[PDB]
Amino acid sequence: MASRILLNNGAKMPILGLGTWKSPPGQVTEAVKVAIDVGYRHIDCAHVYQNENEVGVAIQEKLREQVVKREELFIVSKLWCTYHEKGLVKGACQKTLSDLKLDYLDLYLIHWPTGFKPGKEFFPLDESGNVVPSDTNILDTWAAMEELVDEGLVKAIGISNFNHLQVEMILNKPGLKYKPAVNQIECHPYLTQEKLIQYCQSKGIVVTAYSPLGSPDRPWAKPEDPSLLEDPRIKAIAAKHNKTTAQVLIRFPMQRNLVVIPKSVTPERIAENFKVFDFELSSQDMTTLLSYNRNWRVCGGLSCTSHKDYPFHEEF
Ligand SMILES: NC(=O)c1ccc[n+]([C@@H]2O[C@H](COP(=O)([O-])OP(=O)(O)OC[C@H]3O[C@@H](n4cnc5c(N)ncnc54)[C@H](OP(=O)(O)O)[C@@H]3O)[C@@H](O)[C@H]2O)c1
Ligand SMILES: O=C(O)COc1cc(F)ccc1C(=O)NCc1cccc(C(=O)O)c1
Repeated sequence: MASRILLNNGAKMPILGLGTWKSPPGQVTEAVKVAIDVGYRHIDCAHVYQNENEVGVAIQEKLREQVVKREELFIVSKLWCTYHEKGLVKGACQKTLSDLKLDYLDLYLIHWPTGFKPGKEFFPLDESGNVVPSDTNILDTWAAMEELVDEGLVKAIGISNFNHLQVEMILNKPGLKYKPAVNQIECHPYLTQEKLIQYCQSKGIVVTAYSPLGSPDRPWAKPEDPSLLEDPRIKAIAAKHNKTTAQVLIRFPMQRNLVVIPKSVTPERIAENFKVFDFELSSQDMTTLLSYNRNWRVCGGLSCTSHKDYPFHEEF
């Protein structure tokens, strides 16, 4: 299978990337160095993850060592919710660029459709515990993202955790200058996303699947939650193909024309997770994996359910 997918800005994006949410700052530099050494060319980042400086150390070393050229890397970051105001977007992007040791991003995403009050706190709260929203809507934030393209800071812009009506709002924006290149959403066999994926693909928007392994290290995991990596039905498909369960979970979105961004800081797993271009799931395997959908979300945003732009009230 081909290693890159063509975006609607004319650039090619590697279909496998390394995730970095929860990667400890003291381990992520080595993780990214290992990833680049074993073939990864796409790193998924975000300011809210609090480790972009350390990710950047790895990128810069591998560029200095000439393991890769900058044009061969595809670096993604995301605008956090407290920076949706038009006057804050450029500085937020520039802080990410500074931290990552880059003079452009390949892709910059609106991390969530919900804007929050600016300030030091990433989740500003009222005295009763509700997140304090911003009054800047998604269309004005989108225009600010378009400016970043026109200033050379980013090669592509996109969105993340946008439902289909929110994607449609961007596509129908008066005076839209650049369509979103990507919508990055949670997707795995327990949250298969058929409706939202087909909508985005039908509009030429590439979908990136996050938490493809079910995020076993998510900080809010409960024992009662379903576990993809331990699901005997998925293990059986992996055994049949002589691959690991993680390798099946990574190959699955690839065969749906998605980009996928598994996270690891474990060198052996970083290498394992990349060895997914040497086998094929059958159509029956794919339909079987799709059948496991239960609309289960790692990232449910349960604390933002009253925000006017909360994405997960709508069916898709
Ligand atoms: N846009 C958004 O709102 C958003 C939200 C969530 C995630 N994301 C992005 O998507 C990335 C991936 O999602 P995620 O971090 O939630 O979780 P994930 O990639 O589904 O799972 C990561 C977990 O799986 C473990 N793991 C990795 N490879 C493994 C393997 N081969 N065998 C067994 N365990 C393995 C990792 O352990 P070790 O690290 O200890 O090896 C870690 O605990 C994030 O890091 C972030 O970049 C974006
Ligand atoms: O967001 C990610 O990439 C991974 O999760 C996180 C990572 C962090 F470093 C810090 C917080 C989160 C988090 O709570 N996300 C969920 C979230 C965030 C903002 C709004 C909504 C909403 O439902 O509107 C939902």
